Amino acid sequence: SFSLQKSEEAFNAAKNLMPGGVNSPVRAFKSVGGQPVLIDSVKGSKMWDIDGNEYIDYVGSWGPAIIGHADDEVLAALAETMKKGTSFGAPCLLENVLAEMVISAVPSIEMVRFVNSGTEACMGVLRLARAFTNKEKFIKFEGCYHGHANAFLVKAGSGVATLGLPDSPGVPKAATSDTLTAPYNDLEAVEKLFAAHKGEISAVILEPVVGNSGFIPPTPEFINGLRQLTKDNGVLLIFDEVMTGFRLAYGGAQEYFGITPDLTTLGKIIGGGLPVGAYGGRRDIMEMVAPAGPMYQAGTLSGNPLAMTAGIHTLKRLKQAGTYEYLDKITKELTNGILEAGKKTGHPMCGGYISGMFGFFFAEGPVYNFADSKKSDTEKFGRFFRGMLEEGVYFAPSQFEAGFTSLAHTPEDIQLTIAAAERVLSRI
Amino acid sequence: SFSLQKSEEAFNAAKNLMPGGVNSPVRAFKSVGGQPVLIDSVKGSKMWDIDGNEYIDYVGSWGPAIIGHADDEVLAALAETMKKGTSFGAPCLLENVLAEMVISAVPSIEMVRFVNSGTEACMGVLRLARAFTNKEKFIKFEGCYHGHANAFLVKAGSGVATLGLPDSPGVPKAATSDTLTAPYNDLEAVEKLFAAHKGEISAVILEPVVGNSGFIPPTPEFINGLRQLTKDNGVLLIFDEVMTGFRLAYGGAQEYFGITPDLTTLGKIIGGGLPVGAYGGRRDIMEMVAPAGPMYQAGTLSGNPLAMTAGIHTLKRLKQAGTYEYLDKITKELTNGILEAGKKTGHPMCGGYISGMFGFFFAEGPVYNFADSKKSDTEKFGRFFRGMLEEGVYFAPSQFEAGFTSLAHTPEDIQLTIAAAERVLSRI
Ligand SMILES: Cc1ncc(COP(=O)(O)O)c(CN)c1O
Ligand SMILES: Cc1ncc(COP(=O)(O)O)c(CN)c1O
Repeated sequence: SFSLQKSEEAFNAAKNLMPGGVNSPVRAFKSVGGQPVLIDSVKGSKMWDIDGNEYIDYVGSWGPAIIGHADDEVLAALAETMKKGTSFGAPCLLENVLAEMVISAVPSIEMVRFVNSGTEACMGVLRLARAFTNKEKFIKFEGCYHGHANAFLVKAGSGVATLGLPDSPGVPKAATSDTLTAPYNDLEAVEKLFAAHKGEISAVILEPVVGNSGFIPPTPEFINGLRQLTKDNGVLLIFDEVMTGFRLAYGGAQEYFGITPDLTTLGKIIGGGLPVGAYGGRRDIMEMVAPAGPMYQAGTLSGNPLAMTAGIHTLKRLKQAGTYEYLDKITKELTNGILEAGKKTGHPMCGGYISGMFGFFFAEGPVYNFADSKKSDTEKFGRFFRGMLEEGVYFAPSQFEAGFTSLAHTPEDIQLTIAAAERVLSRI
Repeated sequence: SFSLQKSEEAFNAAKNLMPGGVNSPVRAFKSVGGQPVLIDSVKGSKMWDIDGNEYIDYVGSWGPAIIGHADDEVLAALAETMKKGTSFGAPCLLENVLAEMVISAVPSIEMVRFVNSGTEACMGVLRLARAFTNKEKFIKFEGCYHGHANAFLVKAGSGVATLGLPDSPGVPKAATSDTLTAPYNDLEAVEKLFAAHKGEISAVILEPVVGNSGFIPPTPEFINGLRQLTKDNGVLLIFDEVMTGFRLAYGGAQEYFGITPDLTTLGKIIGGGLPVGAYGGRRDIMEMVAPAGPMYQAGTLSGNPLAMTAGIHTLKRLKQAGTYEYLDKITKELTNGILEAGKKTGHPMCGGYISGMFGFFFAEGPVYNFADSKKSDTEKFGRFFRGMLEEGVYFAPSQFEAGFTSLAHTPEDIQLTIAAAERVLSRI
């Protein structure tokens, strides 16, 4: 009897109010049939839509909800804090507290600047790297996402890796002209870029595990190679940990892999469900940021007390013993259970997980890069995704997004999910 | 005795955690003596610091607090909404509600996209204008502020006889090369740019009343001229109403002046004290925004239900009869009271106001542009600012920021503020 009738009505109205009916493109479900699920509420590992359907959720609002949606302690903290005002536009003690917690948690971060989104964090960190090195070019990887600042919106493909051409209309060629690209997991391509642009490269930036082209982890050779190559040449290494931060380990991907970058961006989890980003790193670099130094970046709502409170209480929960070990346990079971279901029902699949982050592809694999991920059978993914909705499971509405587990997911949530997957896979 | 003991200790600690001890440059008080006031709470028109000092606040968290800080109805709405979760990462009904309200309120907006800051809104609107027109250049005015995207960080004087130059390290030369500039209130300079760059200009963007170089209103000739000139040449007119929106009138400066732009950015008031921005305008233009069209912009926390709720209830209050008439009454009295106090005490001053936005300069004036504003006696401003703190009044900690009133400011507040101003002015 599964119905999305109320979502259908409200989304039809939305399309005449907002472009494509949404405030972010993935939300429009275009690759999975075009009927988004409008959300009424979330709690723990569950989401309820406006039709009243319940789902075991593996999106976690794209990463923030690692301790569970609408956590009671976080809500109580927000309720108390808001009595004193939600925005100050001036320093407050909560900013000191969250800053101290982040510096303690994340290996590379000795000093930190809070902003309102991952997009802002990545803008700031790029400007900072360019300012510190007095160099304009940088390297990013095809398939990585660093928000929508113009410099990141660069076209990749045959014959254009060194050209910095725009990947979207409205982005002038000049804006992307200092952006170089290489394939993820291709150290040799990066070596070639270094050789052809001696003295011009400020930084290499990467998602230390790709989550925005599906789940794609780095090979040890690649990620160590980047650390060595950058260090040997006085180039900065930047980890975009907006998604991996506080999710792969308390100290993020840099702790998980034991590789320490020069600068790090954060977001999502550090806002505890409110809009917050950050960039931080080596103190000598961070001292270039205004008003300590000449590099300009500013925000009105940055460091607001609600966001700080939510972040503080989220990190306090995560810092407790056994957190990441629990995520590993349930996510290993989930990932291997889904892949085994695919094997049993005759569908080529591959995938993997680290702590609370996972993904699977309808492809033989292995998947090492963006190009590999494009081998995925997206028609089949769509059938799987829609079938799972009907069975009460909500995965990311795209083959090209990672999935997320939370501390509120139980072993039973996982078992019910695997069972549903087996049923759906047996039918598609 | 006026004591900032606890603020001094906490700010010293902050300087070892965040660059310059702050999350936005103006907060460090560098132009007014360097000892920021750390905030404990805000309510109505008042702020209390961590040392227990009370102030009548004319900053309003830089614009969001137009109905008063910590409004009971807004807080009650947040308390109810948060029970259902603070972030969904997917569409919800509250997004439809705020979108409808914004479309109704703002003349130019037929379709709207929500984002997490004014910086993001201005990035998006510029990319959109460039995409729609298929042209790369745009015009910005000296003294206007549109957030910190690279294209806007252009050095004073550049972008006229030489390509736009970086105003900050870390901004590549190429990034500002498509930015043209002119003095505010200089229509002739804009006409010259149009004639010199035929087929190359996407848009003119401006604060329709400047608030980021002090308070500087447009002359009728300038703003009327811009609307006709853009129309005549197929160039988009963009109003950055992040600060003026919902403050000069329910429909912002465009309503107040009766001049309808093609695109508008919003922020601040629209989030009711939470991080929210938006860009919107003519439907045919907005249909280019992904996923309706090819122009890329995205955001994880965009349209989150907490921020939507806060905006909805803030706008609901503003829509009540008498709002802007009240703001006009108290702000006229405030502004003229301060200017009269300056005259009586022998200090050259000039200033002005519209509705809930005002400013004064320690300069003879009149001030028509950025260059004029820079004739201000900033040493005297600092003395005035610090003296007023001790009298229990908190103005913006800069000569180059506008001031803000709210529905919670009362004739009592205004009377007390003017009396304090005369006491301080008679002594500095
Ligand atoms: C790795 C990465 N970087 C940056 C961003 C941008 O963050 P936001 O959406 O908050 O702007 C995201 C969110 N998609 C992300 O996952
Ligand atoms: C006119 C204008 N435009 C854009 C911005 C940038 O907004 P945010 O600080 O939210 O990024 C500001 C700061 N209030 C502003 O005043």
